[PDB]
Amino acid sequence: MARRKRRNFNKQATEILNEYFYSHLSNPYPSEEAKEELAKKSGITVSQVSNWFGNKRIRYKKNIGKFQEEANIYAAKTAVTA
DNA sequence: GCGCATGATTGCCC
DNA sequence: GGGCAATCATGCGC
Repeated sequence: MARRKRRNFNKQATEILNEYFYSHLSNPYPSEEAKEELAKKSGITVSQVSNWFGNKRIRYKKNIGKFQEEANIYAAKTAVTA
């Protein structure tokens, strides 16, 4: 296993969490039902979501314009699965 | 054969 | 307290 790096949020959680993340940027933290739906949808646990999300904003500040266009990309696909 | 891609561990933060 | 914030090992691939 080792210390850490990824392993947790699989490719499923990432696609899911980001899409929703780009909706609460100004609030880089899910909600009770959010961490529930997310964690259910993704395959993680509530607390992990708040963990994942927090990191998304950070990485954002690194390549702003990269996340902007993405934000629109993933945004339009928010009506997918629930 | 070492490193390049990605989040997790850790601490700060005004 | 919650959220934000680098820095690194971990993975997987180059």
